[PDB]
Amino acid sequence: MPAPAEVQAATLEKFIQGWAGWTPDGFLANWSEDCTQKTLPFSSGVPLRTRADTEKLFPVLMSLMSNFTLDIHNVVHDAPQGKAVIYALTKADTPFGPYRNEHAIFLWFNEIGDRVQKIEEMFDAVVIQEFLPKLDKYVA
Amino acid sequence: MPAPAEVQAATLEKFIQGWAGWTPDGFLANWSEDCTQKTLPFSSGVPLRTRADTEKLFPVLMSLMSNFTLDIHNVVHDAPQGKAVIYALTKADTPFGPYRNEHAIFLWFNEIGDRVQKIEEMFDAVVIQEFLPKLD
Ligand SMILES: COC(=O)c1c(O)c(C)cc(O)c1C(=O)c1c(O)cccc1O
Repeated sequence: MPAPAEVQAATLEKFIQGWAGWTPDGFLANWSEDCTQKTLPFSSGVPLRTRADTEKLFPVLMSLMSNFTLDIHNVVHDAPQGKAVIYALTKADTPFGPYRNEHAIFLWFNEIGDRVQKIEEMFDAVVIQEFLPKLDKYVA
Repeated sequence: MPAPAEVQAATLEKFIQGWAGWTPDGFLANWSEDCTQKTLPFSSGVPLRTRADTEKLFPVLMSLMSNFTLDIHNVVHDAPQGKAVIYALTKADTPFGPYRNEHAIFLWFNEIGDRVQKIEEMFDAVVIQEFLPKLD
């Protein structure tokens, strides 16, 4: 069975606050140790990211985006299924100009309800898929 | 104050059936009179579609895509808020070959709970954003 609705809702709130706080350890504190992220659409074939993969990504990214803002546009919470969706808009400044993105992010809670266990995320993945490998993989 | 969960759930199911049926009348049966569709992300600036816009548009669009199949990957229903999200994968055939799309569809039910009153949809919008304008 899913966790109590009230706990799931609190975890959804904390997940958003950890995202808004724009620190690696603050945001990932709300991910379970086994949590995965999957970029949507499936047709893009972007490989699943483990928690470890996201731990390598988020430091250099979050550093590159200054004045990060997170605006929550829609939250849909299905407590009987232990699932939720957020629609969010993000903005930041970068050395190359302003950054904007929007995210339809599907969440599943763990059984206790105090972590997110699975993430599927429809968003513009160009920075992750195209930019980071250049300034990260090849340079190092 | 939203309708009972089972009333909303019946409308959600009807909405999905009307989509899967791939007919304009069947799909629009579950729209409220004032229901609008809005393409996401907002940054794309794709204009809202009214119910009337959709009545005009969907006959030609569904005629272009044959053998339409709808795969429901995820449904998230928030009965206390009268909201739901569907993630769906669509497949069809066209003369230019096979067709695929994927949709994160956000739904709001009307207060009575028997219709969808608002839709915001993140999907690959190239047909409505590139094709139709060029066509006109
Ligand atoms: C005729 O299309 C619909 O019935 C339709 C639809 O029912 C839903 C629920 C979402 C859509 O985005 C569309 C659509 O407009 C569409 C499509 O499904 C495929 C390609 C281009 C499109 O514009």
